Formats: sequence, C-alpha cells, structure tokens
Amino acid sequence: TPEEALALLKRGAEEIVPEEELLAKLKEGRPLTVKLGADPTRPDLHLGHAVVLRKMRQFQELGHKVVLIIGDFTGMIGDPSGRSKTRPPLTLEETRENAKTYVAQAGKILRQEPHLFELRYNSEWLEGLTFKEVVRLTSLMTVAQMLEREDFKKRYEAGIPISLHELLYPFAQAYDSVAIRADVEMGGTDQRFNLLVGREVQRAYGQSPQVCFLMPLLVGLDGREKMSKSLDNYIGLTEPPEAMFKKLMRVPDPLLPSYFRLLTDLEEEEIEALLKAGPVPAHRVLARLLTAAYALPQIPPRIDRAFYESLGYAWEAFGRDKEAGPEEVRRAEARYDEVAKGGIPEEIPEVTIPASELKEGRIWVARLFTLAGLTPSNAEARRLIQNRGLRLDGEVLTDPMLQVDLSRPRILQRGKDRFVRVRLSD
RNA sequence: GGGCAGGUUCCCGAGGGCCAAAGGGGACGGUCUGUAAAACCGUUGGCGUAUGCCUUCGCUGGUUCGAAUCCAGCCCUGCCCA
Ligand SMILES: Nc1ncnc2c1ncn2[C@@H]1O[C@H](COS(=O)(=O)NC(=O)[C@@H](N)Cc2ccc(O)cc2)[C@@H](O)[C@H]1O
Repeated sequence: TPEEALALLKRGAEEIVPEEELLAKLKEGRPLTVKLGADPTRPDLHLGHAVVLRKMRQFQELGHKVVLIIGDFTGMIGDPSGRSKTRPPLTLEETRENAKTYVAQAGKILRQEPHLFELRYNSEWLEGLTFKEVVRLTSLMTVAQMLEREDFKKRYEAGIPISLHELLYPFAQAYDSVAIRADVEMGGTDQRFNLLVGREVQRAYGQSPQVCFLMPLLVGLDGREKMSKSLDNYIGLTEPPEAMFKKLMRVPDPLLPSYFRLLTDLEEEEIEALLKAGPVPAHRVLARLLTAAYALPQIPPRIDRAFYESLGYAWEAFGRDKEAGPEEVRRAEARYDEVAKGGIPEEIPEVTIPASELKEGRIWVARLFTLAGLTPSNAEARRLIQNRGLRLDGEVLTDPMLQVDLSRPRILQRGKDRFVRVRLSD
C-alpha cells in the first residue's frame, strides 16, 4: 500500500526529496519510472554500486519500472561531482566497451523482465542534441549558481583549473530525465546536484519534477574514501567468492554498521547483536551473506536472517558454525582460515613456463616471479625479498640471486595471500 | 594579445656533475595482530644480475666536457591587464 511502500523505501535512504511527492506518486497506482544512470569510466560494478542498485531492485519488487541509463555519452564528457581535478578525457568507444560489463553485471541485482526493466544508452538522444537545445539548457542556470557547488567552489578558490565543459555535464544528465520522463532519479549523495538540476530542466520542459532519491555512499576498504574503481578500494560484484569473502573480512571495523545497513536487510536489532559478538564474528556473517548472495546468478529480493539460515547457517551460532553453509562459501571461508594460519590454500592458479625462458636449465627467482605475474618487475621482486615478502615452497626467500629449478612444480607466494603454482612445459 | 608567479616520477613538492632526483602523502613488504585499526622497521623508474645503457623532470632547439639546473623560442595553468 502507498503508505507502507514509502516505509520500506525510506529504510537506508540518506534522504528522499521531496518526500511528499514520492507519496503522491505512489498513490497514482501505476508503474513509476525509476532512473539510475552510471558512467562506465572504467569496467565492472562494485558493492558501492550495489547500494543504489539494490534500492532499484526494491522498487522493482513493488512493481515499478527501472530505467538503467548507460552514460556512454555523459561518460565521455566526465562528471565533475566530487572531483578535485578535471576528469581525464574518454572516448565514446572506450565508454561503450566498458558498458558491456555494466550491462552484464547489473543483472545480478536487477530484475530483467521488460515490464520491470529497460536499458538505454544516453548517446541515443544526447548525440543529436542541437546547439540551439544546448543554449536553451545552459540558459536555465547562472555562473554564481554553478560556483556554489562545493566542487567548483573549492577548486575555484584554491586556483585549480575548471574546464567550461565540466559546466555542461549536469545539463546532459538532466536532459536524460526529460528523455525518459523520470518519476524518480536514484543516486548516491555525490549526485545531489545533478539530480536537482534534473528537476530544473524537467520543469523547463513542462514535465513533473522527479523525486530525488539519495542513498549514502559506501566507504571503501581504505577506511575513509568512497568505494571507487579508481581508488582501488573496492569489492567487485563478479569477483570470485574466495576473493569477495577475504575482502569483506578486511572491512575496517567502524564501517561494519554501514556495510550491514547499505548491503543487507538485517534489522537494526540484529546488527547490534553481531557487533556485540565482536568484530571478527560480525565480519564472518557479513562475508557469508554477501559471498553467498553474489555467488548466485542474481541476488535474492532480501538479504535477511531468513536468507542466512536458508544457506545452512544458524543465527544463534554467531559465526561459529564454519562447517555449515553452501559449497562456494565454505571453501571460500576455508581458504581464508587456511591462509590466516600461514598455510597454502587448496586451489591455486597454475602457470606454465616455456623451457625457452630457462637460462642454463634454471630461472632467476626474480624473473620467475615476474613471468608468474606476481611482480611487475625483477627489481621489485628483489626488493620484496629484501623485505621478506616472497616465499618459495613455503620458505621465505632471502637470496635475491637464487636460481630456481623447475624440474617439478613450485609454489610461489607474494605477501599474505597471493599464490601461483608454476611448472615447466616443453 | 600583454605582465608576473608556476609546470619535476602515482600525487604534492625540494632542486651545473656523486640526481633516478630531498621530504611528505599514497601504495607496497614486514612485526605486532583478527589477512582490522593504531604503533613500529623497511620499499617505492627499468634492464641476467650494472663504477654500462634506456625511460622519467611541459615541448623544441641551444649552450657547456656535462642540463632537471643556464639560455632562446614555444605549449599549458593561476593571479594581474586588456
Ligand atoms: N561507493 C558508493 N556508494 C554508494 N553509491 C555509489 C558508490 N559508488 C557509486 N555509487 C552510485 O552509483 C551510481 C553510478 O555512479 S557513476 O557512474 O559515477 N554516476 C555518475 O557519474 C552519474 N553522473 C551517471 C549518470 C546519471 C544519470 C544519467 O542520466 C546519466 C549518467 C551513482 O548514482 C553513484 O552515486
């Protein structure tokens, strides 16, 4: 029911604005058009994206239509939201290549039934947008209004260059809302301004101003910055279960609550239970939930206590029942425990080394780590040895000049958890 | 178009030979640890293993035995001017 729908949607949301409009729209008893755009500046989605995407999923389950806009054209312009410097240039070919991963992976969270979902690339309409149209859009706002954004304010005062093209971006995003007659636009808090310009431009085109639905930003593994591909602080949605699990175990403790609120549906009471049980046991449940969820082709409608138990775990164990749970998660958790103990994991990548790479029937340890893809350079492999960062067959290397014999397979290790098995091939 | 300050590696930065370039950040490796934080000790162009070479100091040319350094023109940014 209208009143009870808004209740669900509100949970987790930073702010809906204006709320009174969302209520009105829900009462119209019809499928609302729900806009989420994403610029594929780099490939692959992450749990950060899942924050907004999973709220889109919640809209779909209440029978509303999600429009996923692939920003192939905006992508080339570059969104200045949250940016300390002009985004480096990007071509339409590059953004279109990247967009494949977005379209593929968005399915893991979104329902794909035509009535619930539509896919569009904004280049469809933006490419043929005319100079006259651009003049009309850019007449809707003033300089002082643009420089009142935190981004440009800081950049302008501190004397950091701002390219004029950066001033166009919001109008492109706003026009998208017109092009699809958006009832609701979804975004993280970093998208506030673009969403608000969406309301301006819609009004100017004699449409109803969309509801601006703002979610909180998921902080990355570094512990401060927002999860982003570029900051290399992310957990990708299509990472192997082993990898998602270990990464979720490394989430800084202060972030745990937000991770539970933004990424799962556990009631506030259930969260505080887990936190009481302690940091490590909390991590285990988080890791299990999400690794399980994203291991599936598509996540369930809810990631809740009921989902946890349907896996094989028991809530009251509070992350002790390590034996329980499905296969991909169990072997993922096993690996984590095994590596934590200072052991070699069961399944490791094998890499064959052509015999031509040998010199006098052996290979320098440094080159071997490079060939194996564990070090970017030989110089780096030596310095990693100086810092006791490399292991051969379980034993910490100390001889940067070691000559390795590949008569039989050897296990190379870099740092705590990167392992390759190497062997010869004629 | 015309002044002045600035352009250095992933970022910010210090700067006639011994400068692959101080220091700081970030990242990486290690100890402690819970594959957390924090603290602490290291590392931070590349090359089969280097008194050798290549890549990196905005560009191009010049000077000098030798240029990140000095010079000339030129591309770019900020502040000032028009
Ligand atoms: N770590 C994170 N936590 C929470 N939300 C996150 C996040 N990282 C990204 N997001 C959200 O995921 C969405 C996609 O991010 S993004 O690709 O950088 N978005 C943008 O650049 C938008 N300007 C894309 C766009 C929007 C609308 C359009 O009509 C066209 C394009 C945004 O709503 C963003 O807020």
